[PDB]
Amino acid sequence: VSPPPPIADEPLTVNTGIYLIECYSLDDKAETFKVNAFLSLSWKDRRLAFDPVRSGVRVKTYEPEAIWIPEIRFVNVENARDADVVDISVSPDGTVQYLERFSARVLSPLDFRRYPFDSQTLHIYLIVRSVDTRNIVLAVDLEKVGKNDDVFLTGWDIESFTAVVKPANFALEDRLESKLDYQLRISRQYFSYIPNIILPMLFILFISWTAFWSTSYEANVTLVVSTLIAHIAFNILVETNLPKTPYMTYTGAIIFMIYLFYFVAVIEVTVQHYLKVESQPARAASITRASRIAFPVVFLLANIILAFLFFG
Amino acid sequence: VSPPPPIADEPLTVNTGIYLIECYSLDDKAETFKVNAFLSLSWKDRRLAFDPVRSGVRVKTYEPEAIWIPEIRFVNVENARDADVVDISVSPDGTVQYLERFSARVLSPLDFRRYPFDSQTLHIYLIVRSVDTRNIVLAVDLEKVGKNDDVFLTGWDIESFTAVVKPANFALEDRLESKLDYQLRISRQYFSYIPNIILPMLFILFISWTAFWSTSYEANVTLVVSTLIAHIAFNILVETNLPKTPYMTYTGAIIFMIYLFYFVAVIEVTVQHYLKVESQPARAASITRASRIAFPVVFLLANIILAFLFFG
Amino acid sequence: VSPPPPIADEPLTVNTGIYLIECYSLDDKAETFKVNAFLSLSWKDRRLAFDPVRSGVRVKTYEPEAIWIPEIRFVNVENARDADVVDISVSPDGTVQYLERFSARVLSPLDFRRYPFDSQTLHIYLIVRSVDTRNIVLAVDLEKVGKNDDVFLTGWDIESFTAVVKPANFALEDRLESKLDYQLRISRQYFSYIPNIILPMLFILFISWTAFWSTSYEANVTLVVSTLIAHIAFNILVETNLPKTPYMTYTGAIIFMIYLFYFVAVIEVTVQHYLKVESQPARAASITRASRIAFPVVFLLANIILAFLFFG
Amino acid sequence: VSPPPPIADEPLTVNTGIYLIECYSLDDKAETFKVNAFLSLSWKDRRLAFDPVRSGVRVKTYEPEAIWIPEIRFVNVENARDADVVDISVSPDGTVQYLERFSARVLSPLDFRRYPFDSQTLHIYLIVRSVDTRNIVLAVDLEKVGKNDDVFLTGWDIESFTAVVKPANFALEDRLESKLDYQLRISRQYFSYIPNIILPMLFILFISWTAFWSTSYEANVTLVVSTLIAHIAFNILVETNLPKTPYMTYTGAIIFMIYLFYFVAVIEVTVQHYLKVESQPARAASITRASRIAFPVVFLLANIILAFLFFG
Amino acid sequence: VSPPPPIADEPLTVNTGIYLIECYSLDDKAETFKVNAFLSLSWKDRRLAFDPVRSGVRVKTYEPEAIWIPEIRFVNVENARDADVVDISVSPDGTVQYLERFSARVLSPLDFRRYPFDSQTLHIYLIVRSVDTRNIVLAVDLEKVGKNDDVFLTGWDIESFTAVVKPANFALEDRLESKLDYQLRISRQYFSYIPNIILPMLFILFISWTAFWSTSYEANVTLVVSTLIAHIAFNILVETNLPKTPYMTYTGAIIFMIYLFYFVAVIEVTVQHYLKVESQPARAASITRASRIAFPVVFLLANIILAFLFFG
Repeated sequence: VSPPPPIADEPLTVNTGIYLIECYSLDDKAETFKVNAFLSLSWKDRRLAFDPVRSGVRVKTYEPEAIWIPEIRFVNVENARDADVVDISVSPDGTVQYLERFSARVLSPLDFRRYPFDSQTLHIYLIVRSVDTRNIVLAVDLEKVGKNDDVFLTGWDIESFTAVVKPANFALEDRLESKLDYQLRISRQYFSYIPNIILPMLFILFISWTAFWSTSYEANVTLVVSTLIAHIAFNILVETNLPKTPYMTYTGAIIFMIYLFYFVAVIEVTVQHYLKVESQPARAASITRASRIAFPVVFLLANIILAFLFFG
Repeated sequence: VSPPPPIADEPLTVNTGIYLIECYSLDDKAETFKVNAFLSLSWKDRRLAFDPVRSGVRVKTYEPEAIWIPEIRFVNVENARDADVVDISVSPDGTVQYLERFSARVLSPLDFRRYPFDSQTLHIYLIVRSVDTRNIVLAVDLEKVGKNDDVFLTGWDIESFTAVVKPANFALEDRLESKLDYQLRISRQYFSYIPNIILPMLFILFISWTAFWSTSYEANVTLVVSTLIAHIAFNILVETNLPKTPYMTYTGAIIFMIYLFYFVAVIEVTVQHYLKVESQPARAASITRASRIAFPVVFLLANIILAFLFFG
Repeated sequence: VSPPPPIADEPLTVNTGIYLIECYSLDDKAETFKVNAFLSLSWKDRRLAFDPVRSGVRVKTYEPEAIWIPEIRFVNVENARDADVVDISVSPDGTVQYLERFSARVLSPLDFRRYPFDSQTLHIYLIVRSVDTRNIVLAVDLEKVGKNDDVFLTGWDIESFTAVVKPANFALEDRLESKLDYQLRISRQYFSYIPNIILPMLFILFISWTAFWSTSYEANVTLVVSTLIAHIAFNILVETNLPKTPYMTYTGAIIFMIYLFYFVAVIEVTVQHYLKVESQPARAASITRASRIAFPVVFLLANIILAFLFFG
Repeated sequence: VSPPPPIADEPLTVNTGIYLIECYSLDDKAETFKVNAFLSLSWKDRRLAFDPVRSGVRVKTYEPEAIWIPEIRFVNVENARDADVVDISVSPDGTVQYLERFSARVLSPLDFRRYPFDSQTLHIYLIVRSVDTRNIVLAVDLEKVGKNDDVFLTGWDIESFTAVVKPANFALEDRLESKLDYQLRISRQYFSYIPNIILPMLFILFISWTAFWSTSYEANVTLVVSTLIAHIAFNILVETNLPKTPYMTYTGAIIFMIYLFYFVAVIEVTVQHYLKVESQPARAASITRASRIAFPVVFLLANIILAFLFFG
Repeated sequence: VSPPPPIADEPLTVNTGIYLIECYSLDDKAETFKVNAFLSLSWKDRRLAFDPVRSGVRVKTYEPEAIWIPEIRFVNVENARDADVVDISVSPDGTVQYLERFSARVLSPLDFRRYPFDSQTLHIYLIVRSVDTRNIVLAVDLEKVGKNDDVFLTGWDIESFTAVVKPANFALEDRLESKLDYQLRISRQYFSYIPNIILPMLFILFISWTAFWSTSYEANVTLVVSTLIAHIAFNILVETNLPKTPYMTYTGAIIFMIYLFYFVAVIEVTVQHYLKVESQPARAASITRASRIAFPVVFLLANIILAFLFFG
């Protein structure tokens, strides 16, 4: 088949719409995610009507090798999509309707700062090949684009799914400047993360801090060092689900602060024991009474400062 | 070949039946599972008989490129199934029998709350393409649908395998409203999970609780903190088989409760030691006698409350 | 080409033989294993001789698209095998010889109870398609079936490789009842498992038991709890190679027994310390003298009972 | 189609240009990396003009099966690239422009010494097949080669992207000596590595060193050995992201030095305790006062020597 | 096309040569390795010259579908190789030159005893299909076979790359007895393994042995048991890179010996404490003085015996 011939130099407008079905496999190390969805195409096909007789008002059904199907390519994909044509129904007026299912892998960038309370935005880009009959300009219709409201992407909630028109902005472009940008906004559910991670760390830190009400040097050493070992083990456990991040993060800053606090506690215990051995009990008592109030207040202030710095 | 022509506007009814062979690879992180099974198709083929002579009562054998094979697509799959035609035998009356083997990947949602005692339900959806001769409506026959009763899906037991008819409920539909829903019910075998997980945790918790019959502060500290380290290590071991779950779970609630109990035990030991140092032995003795009864009763009540909350 | 026409209603007998080459990748979580082997086919081809002249006694060489190659399908495979025809030589008498190499994935069930001393049996099923000329019945010849005696499946030893005839036993069958069952028996080499796993656990348990010859409560607590931590760490190390098993196992029973023994030892130490504090040294001495003989004998008896229960 | 015939024995010069789009999946164990990019081809096509009429100054659009597309193969790839032709536009003058998108896997060597502060250089090699019309020599144009400046390769920064001409230097070559070498320079961002790895190790080492201000043998033993256990656990945590390296590395040297320092500290503590037991307190006091200054200075000098050795 | 006809019953000799390019992905669990290399073919093609005119001394260039390309199959591969023809140049004399690039997966057996100082030998087998014109016998030429001397297989060094002729030795053979065996010898670089594994284990063992110069039972117990825990953790760390080996190994024997030494040290400490409690200090002093010399000498002798046993 051949593309429709021009009529009055009117640009060929193709209305594109993506209907989401399933979103899954949000890989973080590879920064990829697999998507399975539909695709709706509807282009003007005047001067090439298919039996427009009023007595033949029945919807015309055709095959892929019957008329010119426009060629649309995805930019940020690893390979060509698996096209699965479902139905091709065209009204006798001339408007063609096309539906298919595809499952491709999309390359989109992900930022994991503000990890426990982050929001992501996925992008899908579409490019239509040029033709020798008349330039084709992509248009977005708000009726076909949408989602089934049953996306099984666990751990995230979908806020919106829109599409706009943007220039190609490619150094190798010649005439194509009508790419499409589909934006999907998701938000992470952070309810379980608090009891899963934050509270046990605070409990271990408080258990370590309980050494300021004691005097036995051996008991204090055992408490502090064993709590440090427990903290290291819990960090090893936490690192299993956390993705590899080659930049600073809120959780990493918190962990570093906890390490610093453990070091300061060790120093304080050593100083207290040294003073007690050197037989200056008044200074040791004053230091150990001051630390009980000094540590929690400084910890809270540092946490507030870090939260303000990382969340505006 | 071409689809059979209409006769008296009677809708073409296709009887579909899936015969399970092997179910395996129940991936939880991807929320997928691979299935290998048969597929039986039988559609009315009147006015296109194949030598209906009584002397030719022998069963007719044909090839895939001999007659019109109906096109059936799966909705919740990553890609097209691997069709492997086994036999195509049609009686001289006109009824056609079709059998094939396929191995596709199915996308079905899985809930892991009530994890150790959960029950899952897998869904498979079928859609038949429309044709220009007469609308095709899917029908389910109870004879062909079934299982070999030798499914090697370890860790689960199959209760039933039924199929019903449901509307398409798609925003892009035009006339298709005859999707099929195959429901597979499975139940997890929880016998080994008790000795594998629950009992060692209780043993470690009781070992930690054995510190209420002692008076040595160093011994109590060693017991409690080392049992905390052992609990963390056992949690790390348990997390290997548990799937990633971005929501609350019964096991997670139990683990959080155990952490809270460890923290409370540390606080109680510290208070007892502080009282003994401050030379008020009566209060310390009363507290340490009360705790022996207080801890197990509160633990049992909390476990009962959690079980009632998570299991209706 | 076309299948040979019938002569005197004699069923077409096809002699099948599988020659193993390489067996590898015995996946346990997926319960699969990849096999690379040969395949020998020899069927009667009378009335379709290929130059049976005595002066042309030279062996005839043909291509896959020269004569009718029988179609054989594997039942317990994920997808169609990769057929690689090596040679097709047919004698002038009429007997055809066919050889090819394939590498498919086989789905076979594996039982891991009696794990360290278990024996497995792999099954491969073959089905021949029916034809419209004369029913084909599969036959097994003992000359072509065999192995190269150089199977590189490490950790296992091959005992036998036989094949028998069994009914199809399928609910969807029509006339096919001549499936083939190839049985491969393997045995696990358990020599290294003893020094790799069993002996260190016994050493740690004995180190824990060395606390019955001491009196220091702090030393006994340290010994027992630190040995418990070491046991947990060693269990974590062991779990790396052990496959996921959703049912009871000999090793799991042994580990549970070890946990129970640790708990009993903790209870005994606590009771001894409580008696010593309450100033009844005779009873404590009697208990600590009795335990030294009680623990090893009970451990040995329990191990004997478990071995008898799990090994008939 | 056929390649253009020669005119005046002038070698056919093909201008090649690669436009990067996405670089990702820098696998270290396999020493591979996947690249998705464009490819620009422009070759002289005189004597085969495509309607050079001035009134037909419109850009000519063709298909892959319209003219001779030069064949270019990649040397260091696992398999053939996935060619995805985007547009083929040729001016009426005779110059042809070709654009396509490919996603292949490149085999390039990676050196991980100087790991935290290393710089890598990736290579891509191109070879053009010989033809029977006239020898083809590859040329590099500086306009088409480039990058989109939006490479999402996290953890690295791109410095330059150039290309040069080099001899084939193959033992099997006959006449081809015009391979192309595309060099991509990247640098690792080392900011987060310092707080993620280096500082906690120093904190643990200092905590271990705090035992020189004490006299309790049990407390010193507990401190040193528990810090050794914590160091081993932290090394286990660090090894998760570090790639497998079968040669010496800066981090490995640092870890070995830390182990040696722990051993020396254990020896010093044992010697001090032995002297105190043997009742020579002056020597023990002198040794424990000297060690406080000896250890940090030696550690700093050793670190400086290692840094100078590994960084010129 | 058709194979060349026979001339004087002279066997067709094909000179084969493999030129290595990249060797990588030496998987140990699967016992496989991927290889990317060239392949040179040169067979006698007399009586089918391609314009042998002296004025046409120019090298003839052809396509794969121009002449008979001999069929060569690999025996120990999972699937057919990815053939990528580079150039087909034939001199007017009659000798044909063929070059291509392939990337297949090879199944070769690997022995990991003597692991840290082992040497491997990889094998590649080639089989040529028989033809009905004249028997083909494979020959090896020493000029085309070779390597680029730039193999990026890290951790190994290539010593030689030769090829010989061997009989097929297959039970299903008919006339083919001319298989080719390509042997690749590699040696592991063991420099980094010593500081990465061996020395920390010796340091931990010596730290454990430092308990023979002390008398505090609690300190000795803490030292020995905590060093045992550290040894278990280090073994867990080591097991990450070590491949799964279902047979005895030098490293496994060393680890078992270390466990036995830890057990003996625990027994000695317990005996010394029991004697001191029973008030026989002379015997305890004699035992603890003897052990200091007994342990290192026995350890060295056992290591020497193990090395002699495992290395001839």
